[PDB]
Amino acid sequence: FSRTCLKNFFSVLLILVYLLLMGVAVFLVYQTITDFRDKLKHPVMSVSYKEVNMYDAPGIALYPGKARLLSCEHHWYDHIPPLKDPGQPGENTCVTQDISYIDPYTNKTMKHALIVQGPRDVRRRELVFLQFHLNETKQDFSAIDYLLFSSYEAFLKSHDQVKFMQDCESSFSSWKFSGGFRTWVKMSLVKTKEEDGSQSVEFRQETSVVNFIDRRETPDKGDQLFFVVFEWKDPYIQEIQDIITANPWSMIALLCSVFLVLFKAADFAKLSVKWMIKVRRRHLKKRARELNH
Amino acid sequence: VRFSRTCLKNFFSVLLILVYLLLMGVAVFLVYQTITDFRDKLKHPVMSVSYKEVNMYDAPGIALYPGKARLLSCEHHWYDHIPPLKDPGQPGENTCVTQDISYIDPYTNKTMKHALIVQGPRDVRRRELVFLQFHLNETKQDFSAIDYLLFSSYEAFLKSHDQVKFMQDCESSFSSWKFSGGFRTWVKMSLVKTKEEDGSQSVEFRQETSVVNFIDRRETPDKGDQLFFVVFEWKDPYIQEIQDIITANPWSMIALLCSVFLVLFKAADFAKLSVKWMIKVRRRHLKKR
Amino acid sequence: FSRTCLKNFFSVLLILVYLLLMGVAVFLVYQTITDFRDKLKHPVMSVSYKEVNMYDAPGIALYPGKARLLSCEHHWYDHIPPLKDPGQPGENTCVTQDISYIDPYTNKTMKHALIVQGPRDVRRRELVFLQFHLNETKQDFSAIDYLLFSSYEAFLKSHDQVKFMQDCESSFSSWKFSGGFRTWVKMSLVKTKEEDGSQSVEFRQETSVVNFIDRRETPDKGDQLFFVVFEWKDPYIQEIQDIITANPWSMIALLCSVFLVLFKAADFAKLSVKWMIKVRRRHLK
Amino acid sequence: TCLKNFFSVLLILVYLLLMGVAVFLVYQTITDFRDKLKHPVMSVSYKEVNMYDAPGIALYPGKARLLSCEHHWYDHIPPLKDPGQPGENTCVTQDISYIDPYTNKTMKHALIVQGPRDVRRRELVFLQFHLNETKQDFSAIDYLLFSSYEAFLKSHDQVKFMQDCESSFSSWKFSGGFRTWVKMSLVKTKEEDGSQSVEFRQETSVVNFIDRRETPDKGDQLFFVVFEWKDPYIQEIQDIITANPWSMIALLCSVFLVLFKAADFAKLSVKWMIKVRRRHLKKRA
Amino acid sequence: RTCLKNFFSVLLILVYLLLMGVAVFLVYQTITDFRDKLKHPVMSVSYKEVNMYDAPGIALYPGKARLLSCEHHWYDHIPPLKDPGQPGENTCVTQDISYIDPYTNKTMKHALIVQGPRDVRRRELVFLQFHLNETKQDFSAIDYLLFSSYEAFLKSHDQVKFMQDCESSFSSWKFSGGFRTWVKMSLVKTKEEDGSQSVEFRQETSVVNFIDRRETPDKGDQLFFVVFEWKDPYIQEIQDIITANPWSMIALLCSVFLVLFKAADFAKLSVKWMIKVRRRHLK
Amino acid sequence: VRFSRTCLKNFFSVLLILVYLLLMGVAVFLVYQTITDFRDKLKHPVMSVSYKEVNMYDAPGIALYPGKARLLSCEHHWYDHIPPLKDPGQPGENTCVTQDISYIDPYTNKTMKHALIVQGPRDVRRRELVFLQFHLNETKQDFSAIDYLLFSSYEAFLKSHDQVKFMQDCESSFSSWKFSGGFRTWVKMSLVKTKEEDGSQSVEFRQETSVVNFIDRRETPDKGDQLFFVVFEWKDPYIQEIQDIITANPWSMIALLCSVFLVLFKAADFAKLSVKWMIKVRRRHLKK
RNA sequence: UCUUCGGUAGUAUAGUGGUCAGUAUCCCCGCCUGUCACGCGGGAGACCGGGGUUCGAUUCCCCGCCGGAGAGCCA
Repeated sequence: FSRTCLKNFFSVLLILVYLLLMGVAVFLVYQTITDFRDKLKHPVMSVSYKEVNMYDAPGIALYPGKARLLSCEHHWYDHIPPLKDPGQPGENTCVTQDISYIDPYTNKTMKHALIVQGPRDVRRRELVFLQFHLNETKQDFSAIDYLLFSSYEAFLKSHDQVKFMQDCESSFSSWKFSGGFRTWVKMSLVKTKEEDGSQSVEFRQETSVVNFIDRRETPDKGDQLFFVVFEWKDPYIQEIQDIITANPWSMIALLCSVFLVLFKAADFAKLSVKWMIKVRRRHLKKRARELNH
Repeated sequence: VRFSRTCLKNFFSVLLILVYLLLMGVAVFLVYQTITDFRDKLKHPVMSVSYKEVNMYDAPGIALYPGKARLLSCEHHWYDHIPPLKDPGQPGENTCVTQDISYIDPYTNKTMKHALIVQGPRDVRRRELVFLQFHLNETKQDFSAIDYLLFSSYEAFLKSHDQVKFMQDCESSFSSWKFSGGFRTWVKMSLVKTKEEDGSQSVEFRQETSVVNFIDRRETPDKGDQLFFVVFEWKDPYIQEIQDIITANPWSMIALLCSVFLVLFKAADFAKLSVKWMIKVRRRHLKKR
Repeated sequence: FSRTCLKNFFSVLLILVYLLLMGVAVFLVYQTITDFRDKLKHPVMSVSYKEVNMYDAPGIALYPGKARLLSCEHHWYDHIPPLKDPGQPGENTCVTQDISYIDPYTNKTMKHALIVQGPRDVRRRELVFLQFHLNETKQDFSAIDYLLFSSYEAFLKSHDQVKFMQDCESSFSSWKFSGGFRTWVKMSLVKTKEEDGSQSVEFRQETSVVNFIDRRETPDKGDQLFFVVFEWKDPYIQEIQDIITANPWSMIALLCSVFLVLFKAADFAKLSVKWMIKVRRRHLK
Repeated sequence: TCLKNFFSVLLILVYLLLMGVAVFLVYQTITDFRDKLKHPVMSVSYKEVNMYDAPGIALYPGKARLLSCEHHWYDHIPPLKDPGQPGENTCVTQDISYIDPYTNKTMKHALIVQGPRDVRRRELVFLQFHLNETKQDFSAIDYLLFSSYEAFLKSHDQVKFMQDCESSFSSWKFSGGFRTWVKMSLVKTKEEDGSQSVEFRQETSVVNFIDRRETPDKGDQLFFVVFEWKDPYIQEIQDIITANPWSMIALLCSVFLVLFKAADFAKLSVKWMIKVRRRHLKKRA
Repeated sequence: RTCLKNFFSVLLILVYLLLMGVAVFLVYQTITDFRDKLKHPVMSVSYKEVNMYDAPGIALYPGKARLLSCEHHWYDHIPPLKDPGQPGENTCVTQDISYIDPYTNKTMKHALIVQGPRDVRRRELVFLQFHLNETKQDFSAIDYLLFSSYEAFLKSHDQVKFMQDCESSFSSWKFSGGFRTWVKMSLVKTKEEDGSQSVEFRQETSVVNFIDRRETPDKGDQLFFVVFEWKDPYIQEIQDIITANPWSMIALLCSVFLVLFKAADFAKLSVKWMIKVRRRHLK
Repeated sequence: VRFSRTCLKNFFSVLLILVYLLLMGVAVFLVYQTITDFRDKLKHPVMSVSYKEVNMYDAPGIALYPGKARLLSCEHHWYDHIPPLKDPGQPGENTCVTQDISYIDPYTNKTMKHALIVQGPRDVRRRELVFLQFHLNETKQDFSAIDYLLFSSYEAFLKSHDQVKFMQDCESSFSSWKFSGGFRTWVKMSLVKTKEEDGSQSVEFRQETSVVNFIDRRETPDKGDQLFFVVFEWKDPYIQEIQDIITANPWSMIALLCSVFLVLFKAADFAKLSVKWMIKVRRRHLKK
C-alpha cells in the first residue's frame, strides 16, 4: 500500500513540476506585454543640434500701429551699431513688404504688419537695426508687438498669404518690446518631430533690454523711440527628435523574448521530468534490490 | 594504419577542449559585459517629455510681498486685448479674492512678511489676466523693488490650515522673483509637472517676463512717487510633464542571458555532432563492406 | 503517380520550409538593420540633479569700457544688500585681476577683464554685489558687457591666461547688463557630456532688471551708474548625459537566438512531413 | 655480484642530497623573503606643481604687534619701508588665541596669514614687526608653517589646528632682527595604508638689517620675516614594497619541479650505466 | 556506476579549466605588478670619493661693491686683518663680464666670477672680501650663484649664454653685511634616463659675527666676507633604477605554465588511479 | 628510393638543426640577459630608509674647543622654552658634567687643544635642552667663534681607554661646526645611523642651527668683550636608518634559469614528438 | 512497394537475463636471443541509434539508421 500511495505522490509531483513552468511562462509573458504597453504609452527625448552655417531668411511680423518705420538698416556685421541721432527718419535700406490681413480670435478688426527679412549669417552675426517713433498719446504704455516665423521667402512666394498671419498668431505666441528701450533679441530656432508630417518650427529668444539715453532728443511732448535688434544667438538648430521604443521595439522584443523564454520553459521541464522519473525508477530498483539481493 | 586513430586522438582532445574553452570565454565575457551594461542603464534613467493639454487651469498661487505698499486694483480682465487706460494713484475696483497671512521668516527665522495672495486667473482659453496696480509714494529705501512668489493652488492653501508651513515650503522650494520697481512686468506663467519615484508630481512654475516701460508721467512723481504694475496670465494651455523611466528591465536581462546560454549549449552540441560525423564519414570510407 | 507524386508533394515542402526560413530571417535582419539605422537618433537625453552643498566660485569676466568700479561687497551671510550711496568708492574687496588682452576674434580690439571670484555658498544665498560708474559721453545706448567661464581656480591655476581667456570669449556668448538697472543676474550650470566624457559645462542665467532712482545725485548730463548682483540660484546642478540605448550585443544575441526558433520550426516541419507520410501510408495501405 | 651492493647506496644517496638542497633553498628563499619584507624601499617623485597650494603660515608674536604686510607678485627687490609705522594689514590676519595643548597652562596666541602664491613669478609675502624692548634677552618669535590654508578657512573647530600642528613639527623660530628670510618647499610621503602626509621643509637665510634709519635710543626691535616658495618641484615620496608577492612561491614550485626532474634523469642515467655494466659483465664472463 | 565514473571524468574536465582561469588571473596580476613597478622607479645612492675636486663655478653680483681681498688660504685658518677696507692680495683666478638678464631681459648682470678651491684634502678656502657704501636699501645683500666648473667658462664659448642658461636652476643664495658667511659646498650628481649627469650644488652656510669696531664705521658702511671650502671629500651619486625587467617575469610565467601542466597531469594520474575501483572488479 | 631517402633525411635534419639552433640562441640570449641584470644590480645597490622611535636618547658628547673663553654658565633647562636668564656676563651656576681633557691634533700633531666635553640632553619627550653661556676676552679675535663637535657616546667615552684616539677618530670623522660669536645658535641635533655592511653600523649627527640675535643692553659697552650663547636640543624623538638592500638574489636568479631550461627541454621533447610524427609519415610513405 | 537476415574494441568473431563484454591481430612498456621483433612477460581500446519490461537487461518487445538477401512496378 506504501507503493500504491507512492505512485500517487509521484504523479502529484509530476503535475506540480508541469504546472510550475506552465504558470511561470504565462506570468512572464503577461508581465512583459504589460511592460511593453507601458513603454508604448509614452516615448522618450532624443535631441540633436545639427549646427548650421547659413541660416534661412526668417520672418518678423511687427505690428507698429500708428508708429513710423524711421529706419530698418541692416548692419551686415557691425556688432557695435553706428550711433545716429534719434527722432528723424532715414535709411530705409530694408526688405519690408507691408501686407495686411484680418486678425483671427477677433473676426472683426483689420491690422497691418510690415513683415521684414531677418538676418541670416550667424557666423558674421548679421543684425537688423530698427527705430520706431510715435507721437505720444493717452496709451501711456508703448509696446509694439512682433511675431516670428521660420521662412520669409516662403511668405514671399506663397499664393493666398492668409495662412502666413491668420495662422502665425493662432500658432505662435505674441511677444512685445518696450518703448524707450533697445530690446536686444537673440533669437534661436527649435524643431520638433511629429508623426503626421515631417517636423515643425518654434522660436526661442533671449530679450536683453538696455536703457536708452534720452539725451539729444528732449521729448518735450514725450516722443517715445522704440529700438530693436534681431540677432542670431547660435549657429545651432536644436531639433527635438521624439524617438519611440513603442511601435517596432515592442513587437520585436515581445516576440523574441517570449519565443526564447518558451525554450527554457520547455527544456527545463523536460529535463526535470526525465530525471525525476529516473529517480523514481531508481527507488524502485533499490527497494527491489533489497528484495532480491 | 593507425594514422586515422592518431588524427582522431589529436582532434577530439584539442578541438573539444578549444570549443569548451571558447564557450566559457564568450559566456562569461558576455554575462559580465551585459551585467555592467545593466548597472549602467540603472545609473542613468531616461527622461520622457510630452504636453498634456488643459482646457481650464486651476486657481494659481500668486503671492505678492509688498512691504508697506498700498494695493490699488485687482481687475481680472477676462479677455481684454489690452486693459483699458487707467488713471494712476486713485484706489478702487479691487475685486480680487485676497487673503493676508504673515507669521515668520523661513530664512533666519527673522520676522513676519505679509502677503496678498490672489486667486489668480483660470481660463487660459479666454486668456484671463489679473492686472494689478501698486503705489510707493513714501520712498525711503530709494532702491525700488517688490517681491512675489507663486504656488500651486488657492483652495489647497485655503482648505489646509497649515498657513505658516505653506509659506515655509513654498519659499524654500520656489525661487523669489521680483517684478521690477516702476514699470509693468507682463509676467506670463507656465506649469511644469515633474514626476517622482513614488508617483508624486511636485510641480514647479516657469515664467517669461517681458518688461514694458511706463509713460506714467501723469502723476507728478517729483516727490518720489514710484508706482508699480503687474500682469499675470497663463502662457499656453499645454502643460509639460517630466518623468524619468527605467530603461533597463531585469526581466529582460534574465531572458537575454538564459537565451545566450542556450545558444552556446546548442552551438557546443552541434559542434560535437559535426566533429563526430566528420570523424565517422571516414569510418564508412576506409572500409566498404 | 500513386506514390511518386505524393513523394514529390512531400519533397516540395522541403524547398517551402527552406524559402520560408530564408524569408523570415531576411525580414528579421532587415528589422534589426532598420533599428541600427535609427541608431543615429538613438542618442537620447538622461538628466540628473546633483544636490551640491558647497559650490566652486566661478570667474566672472566683466568687460567694462571707460568705467571705474566702486564696490565688490560680497554678502557671504547677508541675503539682502544694505542701503548705500551713489558714487563714493568703497570696499573694493573683490579679487579684480585685470588681464587686459587683445581680441581673439579680430585680434585688434581692446578688452579689459575684471575677473571676480564670485560666491561660494548657496544654502546661505551668497550675493556678490557690484557697482560701476561712467561719466557721460556720446553713447546713445549705454551697455557694459560681461561673460562667464567654468571656474575661477581653473583660471588661476592654469598658465597662459592669454589663450585661456581668448578662446573662452569666442567659445561662449556675451550677455550684457544695462545702464541704470540692478541687473540681478542669477546663474546656474548645465553639466553636459561629450563623446568621450570630457564633461564641458556652460552657464544658465536669468536676468531681472529693476529700475534705480537717480534723483540722489542729480545727473544733469546723463551720468549712468550700473549695478550687478551676480548670485548663484540653483541649490543643485543639472547633469545632462547623452546615453545611447542600443548595443550590438543585444542585436547579435537576439538574432542568433531567434535563429534557434527558426531551426526548431524546421524541426517541426521535418517531423510533420514524416507524420503525414505515416498517415498517408495507413490510409492507402 | 659485488657491484650490485656497490651501487645499491648512491642511488638513495643522490635523492637524499637533492632533498637536502631542496630544504636548503627553501630556507634561503624564506629568509630572503623575510629580509626583503623587513626593509621596504622608497621611491622619489617630482611633480611640477604650477600654482597656489595655499599654506597656513602661523606666527606667535605674543607682544610684537604686526606693523606691515605685502604681496610682491613680481618684485625681487622689495622697496623701502618706514621703520615703525603700524598698519597695512594686507594679510588675512585671522587672529585666534588658544590655550596650550602640551603644557596646558600657557595662553598662546596666533596670527595666521595667507601664504605666498605664484611660484612661477615668485610671489613672496613680506612682513615687519615691532616690540617695546623688555627684560627678556634673545628676542625670538616662534612661528609654525603648517599647510592647507584654504581648508583651514572652511575648517570647523579651529582649536584643533593650533592644538595639533604644534606636535607634528619642531616650531623653528625667527630671530629678533635682520630679516630672517625663509624659503620653503614640500615633501609628499606615502603612508602604509595608502594615505599621504605633507610636510614643510625650509631653508632660512638671514641678512643683517641696517639700523641707520630708526636710530633707536633704547634697543628696540624691528625684526622682519619673509616668506617665499623654492623650486615648485614638490618632492613626492612613496615607500614601495619589494616585489615578492608570489614570485617567491612560483619559483619555489619551479625549483621543486626541476629537482624532481633531475632526480628522475639521474635514475634514468644510472639505469643506463647499470645496463652497460651488465653488458660488460656478460662480455667478460 | 560506469555513468558515475564518466560523470567524475566530466568533473575532472571542468577542473581542467579552473587551472586555466587561475593561470590567466595570475598573468593579469603579474602584468599589473609590472606596470606598477614601471610606474614607480626606485632610487639609489652611492657616495663615491674624489681626491681632487674640479675648480667649481662661483658667480657673484656685488653691484656697487668692490673685492678687497681674494686670498686662497691653502689650508691655513689664521685670519689676516691688514685693514678692513684696504684693497690687496687679489691672488685668485677671477674674471668679470657683464651680461644682460636672461629672465627679466632688461637689467644687466655683472658676473664677477671667481675660480674657487680644488684640494679638499688641504681644505682650500677662497676668503673673499667686499665693502659697500651706505645706501637706503635698509639691509645689505649679495646674490651669488654656483655652476659646475670654472673651466667650463674658461675654454668654452658663448660665455653670455653659458651664464644666461644658469639663471633660475638654483635659488640665489646671499650673504649679508657685517658677517662671515662660511659656505661649505657639496656636489650632488643625478643620473637620469638619457645618460646626462646634471650636477647640482648643495651647501650648508654657517654665519659668524664680525667685528667692525676697529674701523669706526659710524657713517653706515657695511662689509662682507665669504669663504667657499668644500665640505666632504665625496660626491653623492643618486641613480634612479627601474626595478621591472620583462626578461625576469617571462620565466615567472613559464614556471606558472609548467606547474599548472604538472597539476593537470597529476589530476589525470589521480583519476587513472581512481580506476582501481574497476580494477578491483577486474581482479 | 635514394631520392626519397635523401630528401626526407635532409628535411628532418634541417628541421632538427633549426630548432636545435634556436634552442641554443635562446639559451645564450637568456644567459646574456642574466649576466647583464646581475652585473647591473651588483653595480648599483638600492638603499632604504626607516624611522624608529625612542623616548630617552643616550648621552651624546659635545666637543667644544674654547680657545680662551670659559664656561660662564651651563644649565639643563628641560621643558623650559623660556630658560631662566640671569644677569649676563657673570660666572657661576654650571650644573652640568664636564671633563676638561686636552689631546692631540691629526693635522699639526703638536697642539694640546682643550675640549670641555659635556653630555647633551636626553629627554626628547620633555624637550630637554642644555644652555651653555660663555664669555672671553677678544683682544684679537676679529671673527669670534668656538668650534664644537658631536659624538654619540658620553658614557662609552668615560669608561673607554686610549681617550686620545677616542677623541682623535671622532675629530677626524665628523666635520667641525662652529657657533657664532655674539649670537644664540639654537642647535636641534637629530641622530642618523646607517646600517652598513661588514656587520657594523655607524652613526652620524646632522643638525640645523638657527641663529637668533642677542641684545646687550643689560651689559655696559666694553672693548674686548663679546659674549655668546649656544643651545643644544633634540629635533625629533626619531632615529633615521639608512640601510642599503640588494635587489639581485642568486637563488632566485638560478631559479629563473632552471625554469627556462625546463621549458626549453620540454620544447626539445616536443621536437622529438615531431620527429616521431615524421617517422610515421615516412612509414606511410613506404606503405604507399 | 512488400518480405527476411544480420550490425560489438581499429580490425575478425565469442559472448547473454544475474559477469575478468573474452580471444587472435592491432596499440603501449621490460628482456635484447645480431638488431630497431624473427621470439617471450606485463599494461590499453567496444555491444547501430531511440523507446519499453525486468532488481539488472548488450540478451526479451516496439520504432528509426546501415548493409546484404529475395518477390517486384513502385512507371
